Amino acid sequence: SGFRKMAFPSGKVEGCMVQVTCGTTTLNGLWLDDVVYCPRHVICTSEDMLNPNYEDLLIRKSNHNFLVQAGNVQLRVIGHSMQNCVLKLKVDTANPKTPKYKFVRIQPGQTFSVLACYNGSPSGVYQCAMRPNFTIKGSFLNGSCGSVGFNIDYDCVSFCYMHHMELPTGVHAGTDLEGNFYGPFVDRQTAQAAGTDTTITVNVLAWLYAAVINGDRWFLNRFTTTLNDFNLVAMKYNYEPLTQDHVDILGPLSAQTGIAVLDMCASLKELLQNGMNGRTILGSALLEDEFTPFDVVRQCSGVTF
Amino acid sequence: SGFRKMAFPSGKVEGCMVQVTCGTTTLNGLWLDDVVYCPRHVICTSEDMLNPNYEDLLIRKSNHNFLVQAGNVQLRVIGHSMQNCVLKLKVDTANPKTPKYKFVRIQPGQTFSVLACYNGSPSGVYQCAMRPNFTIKGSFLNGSCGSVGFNIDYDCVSFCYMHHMELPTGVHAGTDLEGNFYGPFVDRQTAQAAGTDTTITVNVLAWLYAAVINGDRWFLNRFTTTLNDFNLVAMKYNYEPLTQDHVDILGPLSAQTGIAVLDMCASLKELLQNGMNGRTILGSALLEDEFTPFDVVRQCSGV
Ligand SMILES: *[C@@](O)(CO)[C@H](C[C@@H]1CCNC1=O)NC(=O)[C@H](CC(C)C)NC(=O)c1cc2c(OC)cccc2[nH]1
Ligand SMILES: *[C@@](O)(CO)[C@H](C[C@@H]1CCNC1=O)NC(=O)[C@H](CC(C)C)NC(=O)c1cc2c(OC)cccc2[nH]1
Repeated sequence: SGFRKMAFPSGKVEGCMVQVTCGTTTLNGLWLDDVVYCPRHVICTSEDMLNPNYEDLLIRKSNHNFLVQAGNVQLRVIGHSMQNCVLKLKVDTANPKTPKYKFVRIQPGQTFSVLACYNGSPSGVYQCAMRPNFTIKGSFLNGSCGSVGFNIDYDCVSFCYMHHMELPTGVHAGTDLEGNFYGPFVDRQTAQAAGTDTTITVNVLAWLYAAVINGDRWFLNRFTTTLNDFNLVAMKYNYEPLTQDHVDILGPLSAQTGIAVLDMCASLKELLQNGMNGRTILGSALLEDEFTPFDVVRQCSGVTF
Repeated sequence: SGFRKMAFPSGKVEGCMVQVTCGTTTLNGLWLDDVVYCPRHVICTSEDMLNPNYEDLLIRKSNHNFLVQAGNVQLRVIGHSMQNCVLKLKVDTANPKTPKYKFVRIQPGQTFSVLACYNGSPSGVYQCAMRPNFTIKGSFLNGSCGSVGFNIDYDCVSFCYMHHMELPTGVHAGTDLEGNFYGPFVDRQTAQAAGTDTTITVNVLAWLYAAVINGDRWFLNRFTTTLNDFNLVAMKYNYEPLTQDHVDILGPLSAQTGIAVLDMCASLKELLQNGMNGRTILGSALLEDEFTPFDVVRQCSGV
């Protein structure tokens, strides 16, 4: 028993982290097969990052201008190309520790493990959830760019995040492994503000299913609702609307408890309108929204990779 | 910026996790050099676990009674010994992934990373704290025994915990790598209660400093308190006493924020007496006590 924020075992990703340096600018890169992926602003000087023209700045660079190191061992760069905001550097060595992997673009509310790295050395791992405003409430210091977020199913690692930016509010923004930013942010040295955030409804519902599984079910009422009616009410409380995919991924938890998805939506709707009334759920008076239905099943069922 | 429950990278430990089976009892083992460490109750049947005379059950076991599997390869046990509640299985093959390691016993209030495993396969990693009553609030299911907790310094893994049991209240208990339990627990199949838990005061203060470093200051106040007057109120709320060593350890966080430790103590006193209302600190509605001063320093230095 017990419910904690659980990250994936990071060994498969640790063996792929390297350091990329251009001049004095250094950050982290991801070494898969014979290609190293990293943020493209590594080619920028400190003054360049204010208003960079990555097309013009990359024209002046050659393969021999890139320092890629696995620890202290240099990997000779034999080719370079740019894809959106990520740099792809071909190296002369195929990473023997390359795991079965895939590049995926996650949705808001989806969670992933972040392997915080500095100078190509992994330092920590923790769970993050993509907020509806396309930010993540992470923990990043100087030199953390290049750090990746990932999910692991069976023996396959699904990379979904590469770190780029810290907003003035202390939250963080990045791209997928194809260089496309999550949200409307750009890789420039400017103060960028994110939209107003909302609560991840599908994850709150998953957290309620988790409580029911553990015998905590006072909040179950005899009401039901339509998906459209619930979505309209939920937005009034700064809650995200549910998609068809959200209803589907809640299927297993619904079948395990015998509580239909729309019935639990009606239960959640009551909690939003009348409040919690001095009671708690799973020991907390706050509704938790950073546990996905998979996170609840994976933790309540001990799945392995 | 930002502050999160952060664990060490588990790669160095993943390369040491194996599966140990004896009869129909299966759990996790830790493979270091040519030795496999696992909880000794693996030699017990379901009926043996009720009242096990481990010295008796062990002498009746043979090397071939232990099935050790490392991935898809079976390791041959060429020797077996017992150190307290930890079984030591000597194998004929040395683990090539064995990192630089040490076995240490953690103190209450200290944190460590847990690599939860099932059937010898790593499943998840998270950070725990050794509660003053020598329990931990983890996430363990059936088959989690054998899972270890650890810290990493440079390239050295310091193993400090191996999981054994879950109390009726939902918290968990285990031993160090020498087989000695943390707390007054025994590896028998009985419902066991822990001592009254207290709050790790030095950790709460460090976490309040992390909140100030990240822009949370609503709980601060202009008042100050003496160390003894703070401890009087703290003990009243089942908080652990704050020593001068704790005050010294919080020094770096005090210098970075410019808030004296005894000033933060006055803030915590007000929080304990008045509560938090509906407000939150670092997204939490409760006072967090599982972050050590060094945990805060590592994440908020230079911010
Ligand atoms: C990477 O390590 C850079 O390689 C670094 C990561 C942040 C540093 C501190 N914590 C982090 O997560 N990223 C940056 O410094 C980026 C560089 C961009 C992508 C070119 N810049 C920011 O994150 C940034 C710039 C500014 C700013 O300007 C002016 C004003 C306010 C906030 C801000 N954040
Ligand atoms: C191991 O996986 C067993 O190898 C298991 C880990 C717990 C299982 C559930 N969640 C866990 O962390 N440990 C146990 O099952 C141990 C067995 C040995 C002999 C210590 N037992 C318990 O944890 C346990 C037994 C009892 C009990 O009896 C009667 C009554 C109430 C609680 C309880 N916990």
